[PDB]
Amino acid sequence: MLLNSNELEHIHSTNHSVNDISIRWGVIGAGQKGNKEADLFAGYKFSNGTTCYPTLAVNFAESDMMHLQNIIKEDRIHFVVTDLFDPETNPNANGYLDKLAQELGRKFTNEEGEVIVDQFLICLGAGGGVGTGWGSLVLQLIREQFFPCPVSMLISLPSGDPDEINNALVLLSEIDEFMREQDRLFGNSDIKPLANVIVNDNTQMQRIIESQKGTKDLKNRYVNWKEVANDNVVSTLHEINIIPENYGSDNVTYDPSDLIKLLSIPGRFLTIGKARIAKFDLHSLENSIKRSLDEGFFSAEHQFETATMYGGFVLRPSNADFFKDVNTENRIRNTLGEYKRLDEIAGKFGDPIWDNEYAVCYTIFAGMTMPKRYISLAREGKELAEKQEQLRA
Ligand SMILES: Nc1nc2c(ncn2[C@@H]2O[C@H](COP(=O)(O)OP(=O)(O)OP(O)(O)=S)[C@@H](O)[C@H]2O)c(=O)[nH]1
Repeated sequence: MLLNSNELEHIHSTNHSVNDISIRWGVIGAGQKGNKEADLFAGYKFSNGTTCYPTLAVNFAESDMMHLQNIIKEDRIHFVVTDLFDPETNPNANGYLDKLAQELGRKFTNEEGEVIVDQFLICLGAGGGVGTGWGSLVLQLIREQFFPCPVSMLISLPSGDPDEINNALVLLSEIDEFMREQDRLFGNSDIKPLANVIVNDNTQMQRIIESQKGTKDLKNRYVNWKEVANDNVVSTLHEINIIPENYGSDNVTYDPSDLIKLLSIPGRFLTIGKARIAKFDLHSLENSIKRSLDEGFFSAEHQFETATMYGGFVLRPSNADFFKDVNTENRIRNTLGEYKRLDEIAGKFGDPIWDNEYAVCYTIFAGMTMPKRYISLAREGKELAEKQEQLRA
């Protein structure tokens, strides 16, 4: 099975009853980046050997997905992107539609036509052609009530390319508009057709990866940082899914129902901060949580102040005085409070226990408005395009 992180290693190593998750994701990747992500999700298995998430990958040609390793060929669906399905500016548009519907219907339904997932997790890299194109397509499909369940979009943001930036800003703007209409029409407590959008910033993940690993001068120079980024992003998502359902606490227990609400009710931008805490002291704890939020894999200058829900849990060792001290609890609370006053929004923070000697703090903020990365990207995009036009001879 896939053991994408030290935490997944420790879990399946000390827990042989990991046979269910909090929410049954139906994973669908689109474009190279998306496919790579979905291929990792397809690699996860329960203690009993069965597969965790049914997944499909999408792209234009068979060639694009030739190197997938966990998604069998049958599930590798092949067919700008918006034109094809557009019942007009592309003949037999319904053809592609019916095919998408059939493939989705055959992979996410049992024998009697019943959906076997709770929510669709669509992964894609913004900035590319098929990627952003699919993202934009997903929005129109949701507006057309295409999906039988809510959809969660996991999106990476580009950099270094003005053309990719512009494509990503167009999508984000379309996402934000969709969210505005959905937020006005649905009650703050109803399940939303667009559950959430989780953004990843390539520039941010690259810096994190290239700063670490290389305490000398040999950065290996051959390791694709993106592969490392994908592992970190996907294992975090998988981990937050299995923890609530497989781990409990003797104090504040976080349940799958809490996770489900957090992921489906807010309906806007959501982020995650995973902080491993081996050093059991207040300053190290605060510092690790803050780094995970402001300089972690899911950081994108989020508008934490606009969050409407939060959640999370510190998976801590049994019989560890540090994580049974009021000063610790107060530090965690006080630390999250610097991002968004918890007393003002729904949500809870649990402290599940696992059979290991270090703790991991998973902090989640949901229902936020446009990540400010939209702004820094629009600025960087303008600069690149300028130095581009400039210098030119
Ligand atoms: N985080 C992450 N980003 C990736 C990965 N592969 C590509 N990217 C980034 O994602 C963006 C789009 O990637 P890609 O998936 O190639 O787009 P696409 O539309 O599917 O490809 P095309 O149609 O332009 S060739 C680019 O900005 C690229 O730098 C990956 O495995 N992880």
